[PDB]
Amino acid sequence: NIFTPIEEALEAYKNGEFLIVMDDEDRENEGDLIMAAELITQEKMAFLVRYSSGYVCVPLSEERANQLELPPMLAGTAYTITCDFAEGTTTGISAHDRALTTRSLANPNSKPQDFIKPGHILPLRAVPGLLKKRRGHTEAAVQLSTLAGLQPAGVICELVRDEDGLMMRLDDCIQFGKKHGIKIININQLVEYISK
Amino acid sequence: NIFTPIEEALEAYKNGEFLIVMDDEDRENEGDLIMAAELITQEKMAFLVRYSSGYVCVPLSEERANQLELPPMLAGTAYTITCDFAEGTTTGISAHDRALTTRSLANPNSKPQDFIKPGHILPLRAVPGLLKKRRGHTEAAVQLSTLAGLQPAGVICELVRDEDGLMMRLDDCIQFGKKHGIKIININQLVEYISK
Repeated sequence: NIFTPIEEALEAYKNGEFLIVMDDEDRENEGDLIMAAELITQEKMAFLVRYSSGYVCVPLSEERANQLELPPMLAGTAYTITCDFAEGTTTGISAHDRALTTRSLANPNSKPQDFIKPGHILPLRAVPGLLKKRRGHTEAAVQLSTLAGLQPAGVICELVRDEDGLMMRLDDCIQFGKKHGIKIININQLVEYISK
Repeated sequence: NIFTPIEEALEAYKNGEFLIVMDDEDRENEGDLIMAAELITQEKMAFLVRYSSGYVCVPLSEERANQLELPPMLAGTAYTITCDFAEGTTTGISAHDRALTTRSLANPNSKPQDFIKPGHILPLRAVPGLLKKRRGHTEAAVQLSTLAGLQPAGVICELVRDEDGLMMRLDDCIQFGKKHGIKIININQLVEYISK
């Protein structure tokens, strides 16, 4: 009565909707908004920023980050050097620009030279094996995209309360989901699905 | 009747108030919130994140950044490797943690090993000579703190509209300033003060 069945959630994700993702069923878990990187529009990015910490990250597989030449920032942490898609952006931080950069990181035709580093988007490297190897939200994002038949790339950010800036716990996430019509799932629930 | 005189603005800044900073008087400029890094509280950081892009940066002098061992992210906005103050933080992204990290970057007693890298705060390296060398908002932040007799460190973020996520131009900044009782100034105005 709280979490959406994985198959229904994947269809929403495939259709470009956000999903509120918790670690498991615990009431104290803090929720993050996650959606397909290739489908995030200017409006959807504006929505993500409006209700989150604004530290917008783009989970990518290690293989993809390597192809785009996005090495770890230091030669859930595991950050790579930041970046902005060159053509089509100006300040890089605008909703339009961050959305464009995010979609570009997912686009198979994108090339390393297409990006400016540093930038305003924080790509994240998901470990091989995804959720079966590490139950991080980074792995969850790439796992969702993969299950949805999309490019192995997602975009995420922490939900925050407008009243005091505190991260949204389960109760507040449930409220947020009903108000905005966003389905909620948890990683434990997702791991069980992919495992059996 | 729009921009506050620099001396009055400095007193507000000195008292821990935010300042809305524009490049010059042009109505098309986008405004950023800037305040002293050492005075940013949990509440003020929550406020900053609530009305901004959330890509919160912490301008520091190149000399201070070197002392804290925060080298440029890559070897233009001079981003350093990101960081989180270790003791007292958990997720690093919370308003409490980001404010603590920001105050710590300003604290002259802080040491290189006190921070974890990468992190959730984006330090920026202000060029020597500040606004007399480069008119960036980074230099402006450090210049404001210096003129206020505070540590050469500031914290900034871009104001964004709640309706569509577009950055606030002058008109919206004036409305924002009056609604929250925040003074507005511009760089050209500041350079003139420090000159002559």
